Order: sequence, then C-alpha cells, then structure tokens
Amino acid sequence: ARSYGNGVYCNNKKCWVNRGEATQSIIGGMISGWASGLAGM
Repeated sequence: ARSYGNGVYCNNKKCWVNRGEATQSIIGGMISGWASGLAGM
C-alpha cells in the first residue's frame, strides 16, 4: 500500500509503471488509454 501520488501502488486490479515517463513518452501510455477509451466504445 502506498500514496505518494496518483497510483504508486498500482490502480487496483491493473498495475501501471512510470506514469510521467510513459506520459512524456512519445508513445504516450496515458493518452493511448484516453484514445483507447473513447475509441473503446
């Protein structure tokens, strides 16, 4: 269990790694999800 920010100890069932890095990443992890959400019905 943690609470250093918005996650750290994963979301709940999933498990993300390096938010900022991934975010700032060209690939865009977070974004990919946003688009995945909208596109994902």
